Amino acid sequence: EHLGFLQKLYAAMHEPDGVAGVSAIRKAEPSLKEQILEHESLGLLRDATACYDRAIQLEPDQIIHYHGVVKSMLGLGQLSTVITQVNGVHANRSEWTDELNTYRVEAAWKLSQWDLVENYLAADGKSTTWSVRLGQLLLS
Amino acid sequence: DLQTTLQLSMKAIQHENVDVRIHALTSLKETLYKNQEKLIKYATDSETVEPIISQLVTVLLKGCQDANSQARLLCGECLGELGAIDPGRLDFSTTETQGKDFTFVTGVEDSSFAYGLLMELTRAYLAYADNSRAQDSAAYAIQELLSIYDCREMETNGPGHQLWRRFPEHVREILEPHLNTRYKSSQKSTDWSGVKKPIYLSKLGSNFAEWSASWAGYLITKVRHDLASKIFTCCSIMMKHDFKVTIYLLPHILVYVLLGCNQEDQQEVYAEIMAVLKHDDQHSDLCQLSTQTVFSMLDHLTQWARHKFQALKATVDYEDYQSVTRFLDLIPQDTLAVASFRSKAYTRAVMHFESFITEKKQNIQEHLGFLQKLYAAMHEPDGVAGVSAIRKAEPSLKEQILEHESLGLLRDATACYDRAIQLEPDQIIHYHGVVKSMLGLGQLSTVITQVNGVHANRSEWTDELNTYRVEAAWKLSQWDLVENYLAADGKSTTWSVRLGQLLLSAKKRDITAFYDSLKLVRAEQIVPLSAASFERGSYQRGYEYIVRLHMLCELEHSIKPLFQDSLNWVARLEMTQNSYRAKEPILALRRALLSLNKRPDYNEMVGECWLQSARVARKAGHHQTAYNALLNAGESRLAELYVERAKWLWSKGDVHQALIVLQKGVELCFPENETPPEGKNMLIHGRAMLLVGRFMEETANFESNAIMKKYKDVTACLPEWEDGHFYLAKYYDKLMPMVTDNKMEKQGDLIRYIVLHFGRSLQYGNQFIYQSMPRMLTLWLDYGTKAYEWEKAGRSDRVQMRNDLGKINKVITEHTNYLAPYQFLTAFSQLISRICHSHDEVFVVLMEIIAKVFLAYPQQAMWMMTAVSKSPMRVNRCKEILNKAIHMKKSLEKFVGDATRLTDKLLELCNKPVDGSSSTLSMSTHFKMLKKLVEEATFSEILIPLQSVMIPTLPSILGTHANHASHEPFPGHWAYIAGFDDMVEILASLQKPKKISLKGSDGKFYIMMCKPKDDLRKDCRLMEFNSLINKCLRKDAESRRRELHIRTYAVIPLNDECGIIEWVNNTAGLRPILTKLYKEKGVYMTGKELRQCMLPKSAALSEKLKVFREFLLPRHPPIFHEWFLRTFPDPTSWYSSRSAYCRSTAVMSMVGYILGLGDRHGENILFDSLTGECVHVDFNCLFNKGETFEVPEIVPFRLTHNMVNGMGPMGTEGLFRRACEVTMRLMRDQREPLMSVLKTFLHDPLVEWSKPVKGHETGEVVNEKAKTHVLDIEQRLQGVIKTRNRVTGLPLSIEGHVHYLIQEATDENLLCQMYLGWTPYM
Amino acid sequence: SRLAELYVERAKWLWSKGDVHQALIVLQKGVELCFPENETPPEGKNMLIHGRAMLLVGRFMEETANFESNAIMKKYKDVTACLPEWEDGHFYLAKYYDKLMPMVTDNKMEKQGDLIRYIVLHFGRSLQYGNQFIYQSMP
Ligand SMILES: CNCc1ccc(-c2cc(-c3nc(-c4ccc(S(=O)(=O)C(C)C)cc4)cnc3N)on2)cc1
Ligand SMILES: CNCc1ccc(-c2cc(-c3nc(-c4ccc(S(=O)(=O)C(C)C)cc4)cnc3N)on2)cc1
Repeated sequence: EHLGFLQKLYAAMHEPDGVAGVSAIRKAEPSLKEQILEHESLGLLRDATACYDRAIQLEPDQIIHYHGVVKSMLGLGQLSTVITQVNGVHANRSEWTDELNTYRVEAAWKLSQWDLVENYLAADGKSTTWSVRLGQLLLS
Repeated sequence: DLQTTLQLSMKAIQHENVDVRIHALTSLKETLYKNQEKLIKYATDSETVEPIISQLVTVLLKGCQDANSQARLLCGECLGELGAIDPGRLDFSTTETQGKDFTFVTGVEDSSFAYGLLMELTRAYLAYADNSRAQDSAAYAIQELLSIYDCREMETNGPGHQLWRRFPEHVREILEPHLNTRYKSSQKSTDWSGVKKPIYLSKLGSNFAEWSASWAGYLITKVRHDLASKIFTCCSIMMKHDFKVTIYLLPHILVYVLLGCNQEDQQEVYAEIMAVLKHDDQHSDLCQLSTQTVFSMLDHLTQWARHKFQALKATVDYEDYQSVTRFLDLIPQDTLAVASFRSKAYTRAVMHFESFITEKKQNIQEHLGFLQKLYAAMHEPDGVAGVSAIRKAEPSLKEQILEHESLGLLRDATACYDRAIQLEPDQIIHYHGVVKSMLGLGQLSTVITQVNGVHANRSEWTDELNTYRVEAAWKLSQWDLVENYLAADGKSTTWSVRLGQLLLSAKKRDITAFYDSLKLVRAEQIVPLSAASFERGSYQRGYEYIVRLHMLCELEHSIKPLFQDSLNWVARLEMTQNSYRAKEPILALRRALLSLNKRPDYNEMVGECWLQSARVARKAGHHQTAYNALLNAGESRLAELYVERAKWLWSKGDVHQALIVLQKGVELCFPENETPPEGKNMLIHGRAMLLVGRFMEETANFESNAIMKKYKDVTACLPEWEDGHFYLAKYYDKLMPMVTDNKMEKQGDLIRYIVLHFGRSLQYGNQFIYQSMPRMLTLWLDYGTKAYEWEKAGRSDRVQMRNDLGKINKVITEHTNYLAPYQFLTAFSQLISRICHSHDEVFVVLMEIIAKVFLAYPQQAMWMMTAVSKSPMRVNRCKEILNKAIHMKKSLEKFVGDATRLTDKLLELCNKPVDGSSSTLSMSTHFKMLKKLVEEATFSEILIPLQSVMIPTLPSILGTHANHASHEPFPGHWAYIAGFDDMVEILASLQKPKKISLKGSDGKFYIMMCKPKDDLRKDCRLMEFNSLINKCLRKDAESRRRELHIRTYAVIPLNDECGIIEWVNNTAGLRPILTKLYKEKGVYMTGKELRQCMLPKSAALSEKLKVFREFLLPRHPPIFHEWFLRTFPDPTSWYSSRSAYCRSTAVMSMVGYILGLGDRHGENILFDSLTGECVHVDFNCLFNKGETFEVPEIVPFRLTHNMVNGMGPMGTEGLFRRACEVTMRLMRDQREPLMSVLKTFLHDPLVEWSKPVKGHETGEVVNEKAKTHVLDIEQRLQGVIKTRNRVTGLPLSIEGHVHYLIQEATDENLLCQMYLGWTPYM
Repeated sequence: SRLAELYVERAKWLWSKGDVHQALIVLQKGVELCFPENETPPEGKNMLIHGRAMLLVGRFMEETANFESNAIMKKYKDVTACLPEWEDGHFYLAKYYDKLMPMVTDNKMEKQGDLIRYIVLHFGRSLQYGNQFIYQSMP
C-alpha cells in the first residue's frame, strides 16, 4: 500500500537501488508516473523518452514532461533537435520558455553557436543552472 | 456456390467492351462484399488461398492497367474488398504468359516489318479521317506502301500475297479499298541547307514531334539504300502529322544511315544523339521522349548488330555489321547511364553502368556513389548494402544517410540526421528525416512540437513539413489540430494528408466530401499499381499500394454507419503479409477508426489493436516501437499485456526478467483464488502457463519434474489445444534419453506417452506436423525393431518389451482412427520406407495406416508405391498393402491394375535399347503398346505426377473446421494421362534417357525424361525436402520480398534402377551455355590442351595452382554476363532476370551447403532461358559424398569466376550475399522441422546408400553414416564449423558463416584442386 | 581528422554490440586503408596505432572459429615485432600459445617443453614492459 511513498523517498535520496527494489516488489501494474520515476532513477532515457511522450499525450499541461523529453534528447547528442523542440514549446506556450531555456543554452554552447547562446542568455535572468552558468562563462 | 459466380465474373471483367467490363466490376465489388465470409474462408483456410482467389487477383491486377479510368478504380476497389492477401499465400505461377514477348524481335526489310508499317499506317488512315490536312499525306503514304510490295491476293504464294495474308483483313480491306488510288501526293520536301546544325534544342527542333520529324528527314536524305530510301520518301511528310510512325521508322532509318555513308553524316547523327543525351531537362516533354526514342534507336541498333553477328558466324555483310557496331561503340556508356537515371529508367541505367564498368575496364570504387544512388532510387536495399560493403574509402555523411534510409535502421538514421542538420542547416530533407524518424518511433507529441519549432524559425518549410503534423494529429485523435493543419495547406497530397482529410470529414459527418475524397485517394493509389502490374512478381512489388487499398476499404466500411460493418478485422489482418511495413499502417488506421465512432468496448478494442502492433513490431525487431505499443496498450487485457511483455523481454534475451514478469502477471490476473473458466480468459491462462513452462525449460535452475508438471497443467487447462500436447511430448522426448540411460528397453512407456501426446496434438492442429508425425512414427517403428531384436535374443526384458510394444501399437491404432488421412499423407514416404519392418504386428498397424492413406488419395499413394511394388520382401509387403486397400474398396481394383500396366510399360520404355543411332523413336512404330493401353476407353485415368499434385497443402492455423477433416490437400488442376505424343526423343547428354511427352486431359503436354540405371528414391525425398523449404520461404516476409525459391521438378522412381523425371523446359547447363559463348568469341580449348593442362593428383598444390592461374583461367575469360545481355534484351527483363539468377544461386548454394550437395559440375546447374533462375539436378551425391571421390570436393558449393561475373560488377557482394543471409537465417529458424524431415530421410532403408554387392534377406539396408550425417547437418545449421583443426570457437553468426562460405567457395587454392570434370576454370 | 583511431574505435564498438564479424571486417578494411603495405608506419603514434589495430585483429581472429591457429600466431608475432616494448603484444602471444599447447601436444608435458619455453619467455617480456596483466602472467 505504501510503495509509492517509498519509491519517491528512494528517488529523492538518489538511491537507484531502492527504486529498483520497490520496482521488483510491486505486485500491481506500475503507474506511468512510477515508470517515469523508475527510468529517471535507473538511466535508460529511451524507455524514458517513450514514457515522457506518452505522458505528454496523457497530461499535456505539465512542464515536467517537456523537461524530461528535452533532457533525453540532449543526453543522446541531438543538439539541433533540442533547440528546435524548445522553440516549438515556446511557440505554443511562452511561460515554459524560461524554464526550458536551460536546454537550448546547453545545446547552443555545445554546438558552438555563440550567437544563439547570447540571445538565449539575454532572454533569461532566473536560471542558475549549471548549463546556463557554463554558457555564461564561455560567452564571457 | 460463389465459385461459378467468381469464374463468370472473371471472364466478364475481361471483355472488350469497356461498359461490360465496368458493369462486371461493379457487380463483382458487390458480390465480394456480400460474400465476405466465404471469401475469407477461401483465403485463410489453407496455407495457400484457393486457386480461384489467385486467378481473381491476377485478373484484377491486370484489369487495372486498363485505359478507362472507371475500370481501374473499380478493380482497385475490388482488390481492397478482397483484402491484401499475403503474396506468399497467392500463387502467381500460372501467369508466366509470354505477354510482352510476342514475335518480330528483329526486323529490317522483311514484310513482317512492312506489315507493322502498314498497320500503323492504317491506324493513321483512320487517323487521316480526323481532319483532312492529314488526309493529304496519310492517303498517298498508304498508296505507295501498297505499291511497293505485292498489293493483292494472288493465288500465287507471292511475298506481298502472304502479307495480305498477314493483314487482319479489315485493314487489308482498307488496303484493297484503294489499291491504286493516288491521293494527289504533296510531292514536296524542303532540302536541309542552312538547317539549324544543333537540331534538337533550336528553331525547327524545339518540340518532340517537330524535332523527330526534322531529324528523321535529315536522315532520310542520308540513306543510300535503293529500297529503304523508297518508303522513307513514302512517309516523309506524314511523319510531320505523325509522331508515332516517326518513332516507328527512326530505328530503321538510323540503321540504314549508318550501314555506310559519309563519315560526317555519321558524325551528324552522333552529335545529334550526344546533344539529346548530354542536355539536361530544367537546364518539357521533349527531353523525356527525345531520350526515350534515342534509346529506342540504340536498342534496335545493338539487337540488329547481334543478329548480324550470328548471321555472319553462320564480305559486304561484315563491313555493314562493323559499321553499325562502330556507331554503337562511339556513344559512351556512362553518358547513357546518367541520361537514363535522369529519365527515371533506373533498370536501363543499371544495365548501362554495368556494361560501362566491365567493357571499359574501370575501377568500381570511383563510381560507387552513382551506383548507390541508382540502387536507392530503385528501392533496392540489397544493392545499397552491397555498395556499402564494397567501398574502401570512408563513407561520406550523405552516403551514410542513404545507407541508413535504405537498410531501414531509424535510430542510427536519426543520429545521422541531427549531425547532418548541424553540418548543413538550411537543407530541408534533413528535417524531413528527423521528423519521419520521430514519427516512426511513435513520438507523436514530439513530432508536433518539432514541426512547430521549425515553423517558428523558418515558416517556408512548414508546408512540406505539414505532412507529419497532420499524421501525428490524426494519430493522436486531435481533430481540432487536424482541421487547423489541413486548412493551412491544401497543396500536400501525401498519403498521410489524404488520410487525415478523410478521417476529418468523417468526424464532421460530411458524406459528400468524404466520398469525393475517397474516390480521389483510391485513384491516386491505383496509379502506381498500373505501372507495377506490367511486370513479373507484380503483386509483391506493388504490395504497399495494395495494402493502402485494403486500408481504404476498411475505412469506408467503418465510416458508412456513422454517416447514415460486417468486415472481419481479425481475418483481414491475418491474411496480410507478416511484416511490420504491411501490418503497422493497417493497425494505426484501425485505431483511428475505432476512435471515430466510440462504442462501449472501444477502450478495450484500442488496447487489443495496440497489443497487435506490439506483437508485429516485436517479431520484426522494432523493440522500441514494440515497447511504445505496450505502453499505449493501457489495460483491460492485463493478462495479454503481461504475456506480450514477457515475449518482448525473451526476444531481448532477458529470459529471467521475462519469467519474472510472466509469473507476476499470472499471479495477478489468474490468482489462485478462482478457477478461470472464462473462455477467452481460459485461453490466455493456457497460453501464459505454456509460456512459463517454456521459459522454465530454457532456464537452468528448474528441475525436470517442475517443467513436466507445468506442461501437464497446460494440457489439462486446454485439452483441445495442440501446442500444449506438442510441447509436453517433445519435452518428454528430451528427457527420455537421460532418464533411461539411453537404453530403449526402459524407454518403452516413455515412448508410449510421447507417441500418445504427439497424436493428440495432431488432432487439434497441424502447425507442428513436421515435428510431430515424423517423430511419432520414428519412435514407434524403432521401438518395434528393438523389441523384435530382443525377442530373438531371448532376454527376460523382451517380454516387458512385447507388452509395452502392444500398448504403443494400441496408441498408434487410436491415432489412425482419429487423425485425418492427409496428415499421414505428409509422411507417406517415410511410412512406405518402413514397409519392410521385421515385427509383424508393427507391420499390421503400418499396413492399416498405409491403406487408409491409399483409400483417401489413391493417385498420389499409387505413384509413391510404384517403386517398391516392382522392386522380394518389398514386393510382397507392398502387394499385401494393395490387396488390403482393394478389399476395403473394390473400385480401386481397376485403377490399381491400370496403373501397374501403365507403369511397367513405362519401365520397358525406359529400358528399351535404342536401335543403333537416331535421336528419334516413334511411339507409333517402336512401342505401339503403351499408346494402345492409354488410348483405350476403359483405361483408368492416371494423374500426371507433377509436384503440385504430389505435395500436400495443410490447413492454416485460422481454420477450425477445415482442420482434421473437410480439408482437400492437392487443391487445383489435376491433369490425367490422356495420351502420348508420338515423337520420342533420345538424349546424348544424360546417359541415353528417352524424352516422352505426355498429353494431359487439359490438352497441355508434359515432357517426362525416362532416365535408366539410376536410383531416384534419394531425389524423390530430396524434392519433398526442397518443397518444405519452399513453404518456409514463401511464408517468410523477407524471403518472399526477395522471391527466394527452389525450382523443384518431379522425380518418380518406377523401379529400383529406373524412373521418370519431369523435364525442366528452357534450361541449359552452365557448361554448354559457356562453351557456346567461348566458341562464338573464338577462344576455346579442345580436350587436347585440357589434357596437357591436367596434372596428376600426386602433383603438389603449387603446380596445380600455377597450371590453373597461368593456362586455364587466362584461356577462359569471364563472359557469363553476355548470356544475360543476349537472352534478356529488354532492360527491365534483363534486370529482373539478373537479380533472379543472383537470388536463386544464393538460395541453392546455402541449401546445398546444408545438405552437403556435391557434384555441381557444369550440366548439374541449369539456368532458365526465360526467368534467369538457377535449377539444380542430379541430387544423387548428397550429405558430403563428394569427399569420398578419388579427387575429393573441397568447396562448399559451386561459385566459379564466370558465375560471379554473371552476378555483376559488385560480384558476390550485394544481392547474392544478402539472399544467402536471408536463406541461412530462415534455415536456422526452422532448424527443428527441417531436421525432423532430414532425420527421417537419412534413416530411410529403401534409399540405396551402398551400391549393391556384386555377389547375388531383408529389403532394408541400414545407413551406417546416418548418425555422422545427422550430427554434421545439425552442426551446419547451428553455425559450428567442422574446421576446428586445433581451434575451439563459438558458432559463427549468420553473416560470418555466409562470408566464410563464400570465401571458401571462391578460393582459387581450393578450386585448383577440384577435378577437371567439375570445370573449376569455367 | 587524422584517424585510424576511428577505425579501431568502430571495431571495438561493433565487438561490444556483439557483432564480432563486422567488427573484424571494418577493422581489416581500415588497417588496409590507413596502413597500406607499401609504406611502413615507422612514425611515433602511427606505429602505436598500427600495433593496437594488429593486436585487435589477432584477438578478433582468435574469437572467430573459421581462422586456424597458424594465422593467428603469425598475427600475434607480427604485433610483437612491430611494438617490441609493448606488453600486451607479448602477453597475448603467450596466452594464445598456452591455449593451443594442450591440443598440439596431446596434453603430454614431454613435447610441451619447447612451447613452455616460448610461453614463459613471452610472459616474462610482457612483465618487463608493464604490470597490467601481472596476475595472469607471473602465476
Ligand atoms: C510500458 N509498457 C507497458 C507495460 C507496462 C508494465 C509491464 C510490466 C510490469 C512489470 C513488473 N516489473 C517489475 C520490475 C521492473 C523493473 C525492475 S529493475 O530492477 O530491473 C528496474 C528497471 C526498476 C524490477 C522489477 C516488477 N513487477 C512487475 N509487475 O514488468 N512489465 C508490461 C508492459
Ligand atoms: C548426371 N548423371 C546422372 C543423372 C543424369 C540425369 C539426371 C537428371 C536430369 C534432369 C533434368 N535435366 C534437365 C536438363 C539437363 C541438361 C541440360 S543441357 O542443356 O545441359 C544438355 C547437355 C542436355 C538441359 C536440361 C532438365 N530437366 C531435368 N529434370 O534431372 N535429373 C540426374 C542424374
